[PDB]
Amino acid sequence: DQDAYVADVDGILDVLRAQVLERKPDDIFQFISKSALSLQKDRSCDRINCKVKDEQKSRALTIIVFGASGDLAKKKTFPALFDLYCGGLLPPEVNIIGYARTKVDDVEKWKHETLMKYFSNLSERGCHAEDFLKHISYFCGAYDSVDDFKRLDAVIREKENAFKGPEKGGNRLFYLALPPSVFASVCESIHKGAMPQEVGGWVRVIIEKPFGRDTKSSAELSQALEPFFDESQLYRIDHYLGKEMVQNIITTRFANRIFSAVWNASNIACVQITFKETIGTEGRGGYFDNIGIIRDVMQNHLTQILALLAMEKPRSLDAECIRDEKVSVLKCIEPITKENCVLGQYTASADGSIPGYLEDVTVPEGSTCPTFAVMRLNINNDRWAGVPFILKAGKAVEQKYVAIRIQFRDEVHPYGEATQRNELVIRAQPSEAMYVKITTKVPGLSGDLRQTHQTELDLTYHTLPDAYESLINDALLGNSTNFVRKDELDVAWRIFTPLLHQIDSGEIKPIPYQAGTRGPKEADEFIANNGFKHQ
Amino acid sequence: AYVADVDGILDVLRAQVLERKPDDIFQFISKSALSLQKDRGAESCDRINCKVKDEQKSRALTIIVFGASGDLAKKKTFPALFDLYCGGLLPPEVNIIGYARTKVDDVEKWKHETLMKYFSNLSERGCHAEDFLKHISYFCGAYDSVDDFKRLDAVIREKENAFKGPEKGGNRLFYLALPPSVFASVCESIHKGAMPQEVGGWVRVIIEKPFGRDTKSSAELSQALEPFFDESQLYRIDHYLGKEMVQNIITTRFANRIFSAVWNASNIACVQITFKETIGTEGRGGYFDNIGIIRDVMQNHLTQILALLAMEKPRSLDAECIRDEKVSVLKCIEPITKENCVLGQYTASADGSIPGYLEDVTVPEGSTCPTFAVMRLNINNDRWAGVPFILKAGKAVEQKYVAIRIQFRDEVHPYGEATQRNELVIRAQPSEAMYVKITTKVPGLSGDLRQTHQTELDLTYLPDAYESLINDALLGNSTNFVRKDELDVAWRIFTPLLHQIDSGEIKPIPYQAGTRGPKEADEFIANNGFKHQK
Ligand SMILES: NC(=O)C1=CN([C@@H]2O[C@H](COP(=O)(O)OP(=O)(O)OC[C@H]3O[C@@H](n4cnc5c(N)ncnc54)[C@H](OP(=O)(O)O)[C@@H]3O)[C@@H](O)[C@H]2O)C=CC1
Ligand SMILES: O=P(O)(O)OC[C@H]1O[C@@H](O)[C@H](O)[C@@H](O)[C@@H]1O
Repeated sequence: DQDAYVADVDGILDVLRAQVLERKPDDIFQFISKSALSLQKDRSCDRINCKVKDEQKSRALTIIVFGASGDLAKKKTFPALFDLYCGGLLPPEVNIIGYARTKVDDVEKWKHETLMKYFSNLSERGCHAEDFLKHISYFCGAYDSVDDFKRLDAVIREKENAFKGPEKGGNRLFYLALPPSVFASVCESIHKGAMPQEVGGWVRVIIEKPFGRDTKSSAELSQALEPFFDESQLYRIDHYLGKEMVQNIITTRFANRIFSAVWNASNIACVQITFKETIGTEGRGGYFDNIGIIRDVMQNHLTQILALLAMEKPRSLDAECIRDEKVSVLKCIEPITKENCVLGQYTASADGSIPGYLEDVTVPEGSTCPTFAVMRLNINNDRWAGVPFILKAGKAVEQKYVAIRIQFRDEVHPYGEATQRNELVIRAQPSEAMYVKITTKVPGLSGDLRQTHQTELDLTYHTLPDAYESLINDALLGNSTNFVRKDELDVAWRIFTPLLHQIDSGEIKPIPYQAGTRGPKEADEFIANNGFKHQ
Repeated sequence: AYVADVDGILDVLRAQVLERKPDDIFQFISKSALSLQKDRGAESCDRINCKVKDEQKSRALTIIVFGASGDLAKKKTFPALFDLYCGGLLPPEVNIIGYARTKVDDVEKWKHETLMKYFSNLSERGCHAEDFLKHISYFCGAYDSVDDFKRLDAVIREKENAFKGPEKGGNRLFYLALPPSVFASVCESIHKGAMPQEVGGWVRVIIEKPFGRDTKSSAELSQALEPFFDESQLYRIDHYLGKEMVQNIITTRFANRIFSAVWNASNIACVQITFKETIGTEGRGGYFDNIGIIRDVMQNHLTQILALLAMEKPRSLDAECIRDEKVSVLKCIEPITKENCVLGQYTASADGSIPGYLEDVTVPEGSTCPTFAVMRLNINNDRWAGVPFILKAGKAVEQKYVAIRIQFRDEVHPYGEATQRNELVIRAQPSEAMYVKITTKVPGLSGDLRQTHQTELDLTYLPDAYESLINDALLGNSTNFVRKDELDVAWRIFTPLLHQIDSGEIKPIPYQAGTRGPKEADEFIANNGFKHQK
């Protein structure tokens, strides 16, 4: 026959084909030619050794991703899982199963084209993807069928008992890449049929960002999940808590005495946390019309950043005392009122390239949901009294940008106008950076030592995986330091719910602004009145 | 032979990598390379940059450099004046004349080979070198002859009378590039014969160190010059006060609340001011033997840096406000004791390349003179109580650099052994640099959270400092000149220790050249609040 050689030839054609779809229009005639030509010298080769702890290899692990046909598992969950295999963090005998109600004609065509198509670029690393796909299986069934979960458990129990390790049984990790409405039925089916083998093994369930839309809707949803799983088993991922630069916030603050001495109201004059984004709704205005920018990236993302910035020192580095301070600081904030808020809704841009938010057909006529929102929070405690906290977010803005911008009070004496406010910036995207801006005397001889200029002490990028998989590694370790807790969720909703009821009741209206600008100019007038000085 | 030039440029890149920023070396070599191109742009000697104030040109100006044939005026003073002319800072009609006892033949030949030979190595680029020499002149005479000053006054009066401006009279700046013992006679000759013309002008007198060798001998010297000139007219230069990084110490502290909030004993755990030099005495041992390193670079240079670091905030940037705070902070310092000192004296290197300090022919055998000295100072005020202040200076050591190294108190509880002390480093030589060291999470592993690594926040942004001090004296900005009350109080801090080392109560510890110093000195640094480690 022609043994073994077939696997190498098939391992080429699937690699280009995923790039052909991502390359998209136009004609693919040249795309096949030079990409394989680039691989000739790209062709590692040593199998990556397991960096995983010896304790994790003691007994079997199973990873079940519900909604494998869903948009999140395709573009994010599974591609993140492949990234962990390249790092060796997965045990060698790991078993992955994709669960979805959709019928699948043939799994082998499906994994080669529906899942690997979103994989991270594989010109230097594509050969390892073929070995990775052997671990993946697929399981068709309903999310509410206790019978199918009794059928799925029989499949997991075989590989759990086939494991080659001193310990027996199996740990299980479920990833609910599902709409929130489906979450309750799945955990019921897991509790009635998918619980770990009695001989041993733990269970943990990851759930996705949407937790209702107000303080009451989120509270009952967690109440629905209480009977089936406790807080230690639930892992409410936030997209940003796994980010490198924001995990540094707990270290940049407390590990350094210089920052801790000035992290108080006596020195800090203003704090702002912006989430700027140049994209519009991208034709999915109805998917965003029911949300709004406040609950999309402000109640969840910027609030988690504000919690890490304003939290009191944890008693230890244990995950819960860190999260305990994250909740205690959020309880000092009185709920936002409409006087402290400014909304915006992007219109057709002067370029003519971006249709206005109302120009999209999916958006209901007369919509007042905000595409832009700047607001001030007020922390009532001895550390942060009187200090503005300006949260800002918006789509279709002048530039893609998310960063912190603390601004310390300047001491006008002696220098007066020769000096200005110090500020510490912590940027996460487009690129990670941190720097402190200060005034220093100019090198030229000048005179009176008054010829000064602003100067920054840039961190010099002292030294990969996206936060979606970095949190996946934390759930595999059981750390849970970077996952939202339910008490942390209820207080974050309480800050915004009274304001969210007012915008839903029409008491305030968005301010129009055409796309590609900074936003409504009233928002800049609002930021100027809340402690933001600038050069 | 055509290929030889290329090899040298790459070697200077090697030194910067080990010196600082020893992380992600790939990108570091790139940015350091482009900066070297601007180190000399080979700018054409076309226009002259006349940035000097027009009001400085309003009246005739004259500069008198006594000892013009002397070693200091030959290699530094006159070359510095040429750089100020290349910078355009001198008035177009400026007159400078040299004073020395020796008679000279063919004076135009003398400056062309004895003085221009030591001009800055920009002379290949300095097209107007001989044009600058036309302002120079020579004068032979005694330093104590009031008659020679009365004829020197007639020469200056002629050049002052040739000035072409509405203002009358002439301004006069005397540079005493002379041993200090001559200073009492020169100022007496200036007073009785060389004072500025009555119609207008001003007089200013630059004097060089040593400013005595003890508190009383310094007070005798200042009182000897007291009748002839006031403090506003006297300018006691210190070589370091003109350097950019130390002038920035006042700006780094009080212009920024961040440093201002932590510049106190609540946050500062230790302070170190180090002066290291690979160079040995190198055959000139006799002149250093009666001085010693304590009064060579510590009582003057390092003490001036310590005053700028610990001084209370001036009420204003006026020059007198800064010196006033410099004296009050020094008054809180109790004089150094013999227990707070460890002396050293370098010997022949293990390779034998640099001869030992006693191998030099000039040094008397058995000398107790120190080539090395580490000391602790104790400031006693609400801001600096209990914080060690470690001064250090030494010749023929492992490395040539001078830097400040603050160490902030470690925050133990949040991370335990995962973190360490913060540091703020301010180096001036070999190259200017400032950076603050901090602990940050190391990117990579999602868990642990105790995994951290030290990192620096480097600052990111030619008239040499000797020229800047002369320009400060011409402009009347006395901010960078030690005052009389500032000087004698600095002597009182050191003299009781200086009387002990002269009396032999402590003697230098031998140490081989090219090492950090005596091993006893390092444990003394560890025993007085220093604790930086990997
Ligand atoms: N995806 C993205 O780009 C982003 C995601 N998010 C948020 O993360 C969350 C991820 O949700 P996501 O998976 O992307 O949304 P999807 O709507 O794409 O997923 C729906 C999945 O659940 C199944 N499902 C639900 N109800 C039914 C039903 N009656 N009948 C059959 N199938 C049903 C679907 O079919 P089947 O069961 O057959 O598989 C499908 O697989 C979202 O809430 C989103 O707000 C945030 C930022 C970006
Ligand atoms: O919120 P966004 O637009 O998805 O950006 C998230 C990503 O932004 C990138 O800059 C980071 O490298 C990733 O760690 C991060 O996941």
